Amino acid sequence: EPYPAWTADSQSPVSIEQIEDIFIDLTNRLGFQRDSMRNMFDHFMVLLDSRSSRMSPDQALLSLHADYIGGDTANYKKWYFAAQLDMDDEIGFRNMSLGKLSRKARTLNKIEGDNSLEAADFRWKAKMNQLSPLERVRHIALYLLCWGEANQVRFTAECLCFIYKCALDYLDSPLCQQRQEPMPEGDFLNRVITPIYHFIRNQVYEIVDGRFVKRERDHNKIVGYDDLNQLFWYPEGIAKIVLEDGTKLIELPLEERYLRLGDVVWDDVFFKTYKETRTWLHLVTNFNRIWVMHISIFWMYFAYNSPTFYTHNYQQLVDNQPLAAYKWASCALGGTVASLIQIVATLCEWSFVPRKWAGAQHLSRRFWFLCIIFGINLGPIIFVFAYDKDTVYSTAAHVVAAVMFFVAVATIIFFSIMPLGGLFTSYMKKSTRRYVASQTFTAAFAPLHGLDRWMSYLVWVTVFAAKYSESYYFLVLSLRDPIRILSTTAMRCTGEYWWGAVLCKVQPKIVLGLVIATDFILFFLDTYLWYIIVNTIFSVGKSFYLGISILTPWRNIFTRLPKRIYSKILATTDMEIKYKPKVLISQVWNAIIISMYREHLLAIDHVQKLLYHQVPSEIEGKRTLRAPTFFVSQDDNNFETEFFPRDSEAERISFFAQSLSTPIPEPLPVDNMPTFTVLTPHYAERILLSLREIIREDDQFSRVTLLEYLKQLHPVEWECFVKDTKILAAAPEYTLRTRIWASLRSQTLYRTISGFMNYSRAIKLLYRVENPEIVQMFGGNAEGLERELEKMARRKFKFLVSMQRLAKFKPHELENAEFLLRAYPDLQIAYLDEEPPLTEGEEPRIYSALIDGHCEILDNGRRRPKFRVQLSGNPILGDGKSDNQNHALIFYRGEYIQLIDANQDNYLEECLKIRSVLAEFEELNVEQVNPYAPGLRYEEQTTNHPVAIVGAREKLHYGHPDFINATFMTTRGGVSKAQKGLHLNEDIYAGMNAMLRGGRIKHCEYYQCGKGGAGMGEQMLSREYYYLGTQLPVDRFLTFYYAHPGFHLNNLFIQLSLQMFMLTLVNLSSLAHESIMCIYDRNKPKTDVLVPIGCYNFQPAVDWVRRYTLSIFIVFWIAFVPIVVQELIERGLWKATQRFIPFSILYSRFAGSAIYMGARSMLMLLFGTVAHWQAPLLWFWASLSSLIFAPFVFNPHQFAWEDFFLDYRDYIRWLSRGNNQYHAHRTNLIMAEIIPCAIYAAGCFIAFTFINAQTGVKTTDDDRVNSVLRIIICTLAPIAVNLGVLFFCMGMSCCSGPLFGMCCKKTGSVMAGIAHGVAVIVHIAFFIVMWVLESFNFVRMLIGVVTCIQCQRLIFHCMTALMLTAWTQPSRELTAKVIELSEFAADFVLGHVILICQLPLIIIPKIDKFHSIMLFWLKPSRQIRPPIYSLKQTRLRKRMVKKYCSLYFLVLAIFAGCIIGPAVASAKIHKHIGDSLDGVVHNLFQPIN
Repeated sequence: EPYPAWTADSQSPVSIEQIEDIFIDLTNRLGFQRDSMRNMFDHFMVLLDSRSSRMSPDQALLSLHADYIGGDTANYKKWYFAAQLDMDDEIGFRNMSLGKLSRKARTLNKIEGDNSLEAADFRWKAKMNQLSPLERVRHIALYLLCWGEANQVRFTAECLCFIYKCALDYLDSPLCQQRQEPMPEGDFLNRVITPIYHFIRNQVYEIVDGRFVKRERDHNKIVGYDDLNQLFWYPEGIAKIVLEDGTKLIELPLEERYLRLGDVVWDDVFFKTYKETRTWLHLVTNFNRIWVMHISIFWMYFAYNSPTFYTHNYQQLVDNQPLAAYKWASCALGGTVASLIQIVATLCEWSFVPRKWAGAQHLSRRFWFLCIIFGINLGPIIFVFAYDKDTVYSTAAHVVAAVMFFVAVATIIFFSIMPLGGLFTSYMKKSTRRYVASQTFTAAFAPLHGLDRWMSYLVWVTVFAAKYSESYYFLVLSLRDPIRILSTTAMRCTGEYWWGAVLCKVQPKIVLGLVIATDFILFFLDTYLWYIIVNTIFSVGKSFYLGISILTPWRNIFTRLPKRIYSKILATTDMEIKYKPKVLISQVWNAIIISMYREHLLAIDHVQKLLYHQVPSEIEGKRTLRAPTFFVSQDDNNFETEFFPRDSEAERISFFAQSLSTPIPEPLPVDNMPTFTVLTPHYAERILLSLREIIREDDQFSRVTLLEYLKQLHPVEWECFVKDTKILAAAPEYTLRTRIWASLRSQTLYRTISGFMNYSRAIKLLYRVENPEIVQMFGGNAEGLERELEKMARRKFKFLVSMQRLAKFKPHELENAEFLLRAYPDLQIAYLDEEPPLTEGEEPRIYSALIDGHCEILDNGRRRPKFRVQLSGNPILGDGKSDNQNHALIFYRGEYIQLIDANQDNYLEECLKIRSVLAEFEELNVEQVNPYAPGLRYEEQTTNHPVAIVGAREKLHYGHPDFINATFMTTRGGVSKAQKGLHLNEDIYAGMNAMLRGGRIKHCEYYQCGKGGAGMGEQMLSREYYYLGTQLPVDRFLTFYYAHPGFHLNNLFIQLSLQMFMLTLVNLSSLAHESIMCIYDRNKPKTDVLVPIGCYNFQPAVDWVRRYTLSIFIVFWIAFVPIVVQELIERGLWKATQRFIPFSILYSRFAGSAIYMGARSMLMLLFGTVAHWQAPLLWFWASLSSLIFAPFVFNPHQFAWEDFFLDYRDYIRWLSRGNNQYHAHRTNLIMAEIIPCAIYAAGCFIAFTFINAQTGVKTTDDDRVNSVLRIIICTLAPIAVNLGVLFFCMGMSCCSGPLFGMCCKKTGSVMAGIAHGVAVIVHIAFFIVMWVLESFNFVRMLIGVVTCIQCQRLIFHCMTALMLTAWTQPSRELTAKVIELSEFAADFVLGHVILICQLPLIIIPKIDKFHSIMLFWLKPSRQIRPPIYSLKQTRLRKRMVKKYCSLYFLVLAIFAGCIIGPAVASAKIHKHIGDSLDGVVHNLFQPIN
């Protein structure tokens, strides 16, 4: 009998014949497809069989009905309440105030409470209780039949619920029960499903010239897979269903809408329900709690510790004191800024969502309430700070100031704790929606019970307390001193004579905002650092207090393995005692050891040593089975050192033994364990290899060849294989054996199948060991004991493999698949199939078939499919894997599914704990109660939030799935989301959608699965992030944010910090160099004089530079140590130090992406170093150098003279080639690249202007500089001079006369070379011109060239932006050519500078190449892969490399002369230059005296 748990017992309420008749009757009445009815019947029977094993047959049907249709876990009940009784707001109110109602927990009367949902719940429970088993079977069968035929609307669960409700209503009508004509076969599929699929396909594709091609449109106008659900969520969207006549569907009676449903046009119904076109609006709206806290507290601190801002008439020695009202008003202004942040967030949210779909009447009220809060927070402070008190006042300023300060603190706390979506929902209560999103689906979070709630509270309170205290202390003091010093003093300079000397006066005030901004960024970094530290210490403390100490030697664990293994893996307490506890353990351990040795993973001396040593195995069984030297240890722990090593991945097994130490739930008898299935996709992967791959060498001369890899680098593996394979012997049998063995060591599907087919072996072993009756019942009949065990193995385990294509696979991969089916008969394969059309030219019909290793061979050599279900069309509209799993999901069995990849592997060691793993779903050892009892209420229910995902952990509140609840997840839509443009991850989206609807995610600890930035950052902005962010409570929101997006924001903040610091350093060093400074000490009272008269006291700014360097260094260290710790293994770092051309592509990629900023950073750092020396700049030097030169030390094959010269030749040729090659997102990138360049150039220009103000010297008027036009000349004239030569060449080529090129045989190459050469020459010439334009100073030249570079970059970006947004084409050509030649000059200079920097290194290793050997050693520490040289003719190569080396030295000499000549020219020239020049351009050269 196929299902013994239901038909053997006579206590079943119904028999198989009634169920079969019900299925047949439903198929006849509703016109279902005949081939799917049998599949669904088998599915339902397997469901009942699996569920009834641990329960009575009467309870299984009730539990299934509760889980599928009428229970409180079901989705149909949620949809019915939310979309037909209109009680979403009541559910929302119940969810938020569950503590108050639960605190009291430890038929004309129903009309009075009709509006309340408690009466509705009571009525529903009574109606469900009144049923009988036949109607329960009828409901479940109808739902399953409806589900198993819809193919792609299975992704939308609420459409399926609506269809099911309409079908049931029609079926119960007394009109279907009087008809005599059965409906034609396949009517449901076509008439109901096909138009929705047509809508979905036509939304994305388009038919042209007989095929289908994709459309060119933005995502903001397409509708797919979510707008359908959202329309079906609310009762106001169902009223939009329109018939073809213009009427509406809901006007018809309830028992007639199953035909006009097929007559519905879906074009005028669905619409877009969530528009996403931005990046910072989403960020601002989603996380408006972090910024409220941070900005508000920073403003409070900074406004309290800056008394000089509101001080009137400050004096350096008098130090007049203000009143306290001003400080209090400042803090209340901080409260006001928090309120303003909230208003901005709600405006962005209004921009977020569509116009008038269930979320329009809530945001205006919130806007008005926030406006009122802003007004009451702002008004009285405006009064106080507008100073009705300063003239005359009664003693009321202090009290009003204190009142407003406390009101501000209250506002900060309130707006920083409460969620945005649920602020003022307890005040409307009257007519319209009080929420923006559906509270039944989008916001249903499982409450946290027990000690975890308090642990999370404590962790977050500790983090925030420590952060606030430390940041206050440090930043407040270290900025309290510079703030006063820098805001007190002002300079005395001459300046420039087109607008005066205002910039020189206000420079020290300019140097303050940069410091403040840098401190802001440091605030953010500090909070992240404190989070990491506190979480780590809490985790280590919890691990310490758990009660398991790591100081015990593992030999005590090894000798305690017997009792624990017997208790946890083998013995179930409910069996009667028949054997001593010392035999079953021996059996299982010998089985696992011999299975380990079956793969030849160990030597011959250790296999017998590790065994239980049963030499007299066939006498009595007690005199033998004595413990070996491994299970029992000697008196000393580390006493065995002869054969106790078990190296070569035989120990690390020992992981299993270690994992046995953690607590493990009690097991269950094999007869009671539920059935499950294993699912895996396969598209174009590889199966067992052929002879060509296993007999052919690689392209290189024995370098990184897999064949030689497995032949040589198997020191014991290959020897063990050969010593046992050469005793077994065209040779077809030896041919196949080599194919099998070679496949098991490489990446193949056969390896995965062999690894995962251990479940049946483990189950058979457990079944034989556990039950001792059958073995003695047979008593010698091997056939019976193998047949019964095989039947038991087949009952409780299924394997499914999804092959997308098999009709067009391969002439030989088909034979491979046939061999696969022959090797393992139980394996099942699902594939797509096509049947030729029987009508005029139309789209081919598509099917779906399943075959196994038990169908006979057909006429054409194929196999007879068991089930063939017709699909509505081509299923693959996405990425494959998602749709590949979707089209084969209907062939699964059991209660649980395990999702695996195509390259995983499993060991028999980890397949003995499947029952323990499956027990983590908290449904195995649970007593059952009637779910429709009239007594209990919703609050007093323990089954409300089922666990959906259980993934073995090798988290972040959202883990990747390993095991999945089939019943929970398939009823809510798919096992993996399907969308090419929105849902790219099958692991995170599924977890967040499971959490949103009310499921629980767990993580195992004794199970290990077999496994080895911005691009997703901009795509992560979605609707799921919005729903999670605007609705979660504070602790859950914090723990979610600081894991997934907190990391990506922390990575971004550091770069902005570095750029701000570089600008600040440039301005500060200019200020300090230009002006004299003052003597300073440590304990000087503030009231005495400064010993040089007229000095400026500026040391605290330099001390600030020191402090910032220290802070950024420690932040980087704490953020970068874990990667090194993870990466460096080296046998545990020697037990943790005994317990305490290649140039071309890398240059392109890395040089661009990093050096294009590193070069400017290094230039600015060099100027700051050479203008005013400081100590921590030495540490700042060693970072950019490494970040630029890292690829050139990670790359071998760059350490030989001949190799270097060949690389140089390739460098020149590829330089030409790469210059040629490099020669809805446009405007946004244009803006985001234009603005920061303008700000950066403005800062550089201000610094450059100040350094020329010649402060500190006393002169008359008309004695200033005029650099404001020298900068413009030096940045603009090179553009014109580069345009001139290109214009000459282009004009000659456009003339294109009979003579074009007087001396050159070819014109294009020579003219391109001439233009490039003159461009680079004139650029270096104008750099020297800028040097000589001043009085031969170095630092002024440096700042001038930096400013010129920044200005040129800005104008290039602006010109490209203006050009991108019939002379239009030639103008674009000219502009592109100009940009190309500028970038060519820059890249030429950068590459040659890198080459000069590399020059001193090559002479060092010489022929000895000791450095090369060191590089080889370090590479071998990572990965060793070397080849052998080949000797051929070398005369031409030698000549070529000699000539190119001469060219390289010539270029070096030219560079050295160009950089050296100005030095001696300065050393010999006289002081006066351009004294005769006069007028508005007066002293263009810098006046030196």
